[PDB]
Amino acid sequence: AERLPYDASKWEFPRDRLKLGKPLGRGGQVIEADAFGIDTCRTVAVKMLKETHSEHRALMSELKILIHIGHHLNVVNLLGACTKPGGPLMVIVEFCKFGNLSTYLRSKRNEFVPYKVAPEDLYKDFLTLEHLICYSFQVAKGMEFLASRKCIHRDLAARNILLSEKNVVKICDFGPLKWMAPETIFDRVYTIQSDVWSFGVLLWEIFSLGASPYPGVKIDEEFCRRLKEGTRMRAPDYTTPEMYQTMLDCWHGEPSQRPTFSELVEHLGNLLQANAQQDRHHHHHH
Ligand SMILES: CC1(C)CNc2cc(NC(=O)c3cccnc3NCc3ccncc3)ccc21
Repeated sequence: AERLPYDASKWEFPRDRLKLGKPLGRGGQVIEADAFGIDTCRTVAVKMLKETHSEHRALMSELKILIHIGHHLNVVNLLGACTKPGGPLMVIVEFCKFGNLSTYLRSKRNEFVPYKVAPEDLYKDFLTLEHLICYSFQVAKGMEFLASRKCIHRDLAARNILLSEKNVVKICDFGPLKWMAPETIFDRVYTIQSDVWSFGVLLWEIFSLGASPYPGVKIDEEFCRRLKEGTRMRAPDYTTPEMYQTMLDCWHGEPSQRPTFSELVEHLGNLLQANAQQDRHHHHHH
């Protein structure tokens, strides 16, 4: 990463081939944009610094980390960068027009059935348990990929998951105590296992169809103490019993007792296969 030089021949993109559009977030800022000849004209998301040496290294590190990590279907894809003199540092990635998963699920609350049967058009475009388990499975394969390369996300949450074309989700980072593991809060310790705690919170978000975690709770000292003491969220409204138990496994007090992402990939894959088998029967009988 920060040790591996930046290969300009491969990634460098001309600033004048970029037409900056509207903001997607502001914190540096992330804006939508049209890129000509990046891969003729295509939509992309750009992260650029304001017109600070520290903030500069941060964006440059994100860039180097992205090149290093490489490609995976469930991780937003890097397309290029503007790093040479003449203008601001810019990191360009594929644009996901559908936005973050939380806001998307929140918009489908009146379009959900656990599964479909004929006539299926009654549920055209509805979300189902298959979709929810599939989103979870994809994020897990995405994190397994990152974990295999020793990468730690730090802010894994629904707002950082993006929806793509055919129900494909991608892990991103626009760059939140409610998603933080106890040891992260009390010890400022970040590890792959603290990302597992977060995944657990993401699962809750998914099976509550975009609700904000810990509903009706002030995030004060008591919240933190209870978390440390073993208090957990109750099951969301659209969860199956297995999925809620998986959340609980991710919220184990001892980081070493939580499952790994490889185990979650395998486990979620099975819950998906079971759900599918159940569905074929439901469909065949009704
Ligand atoms: C998790 C990790 C591998 C480490 N850091 C990081 C950063 C990103 N970067 C972005 O997600 C990003 C970069 C530049 C511009 N926008 C970004 N994300 C916001 C976005 C992405 C796609 N569509 C709309 C908004 C992606 C993945 C990772």
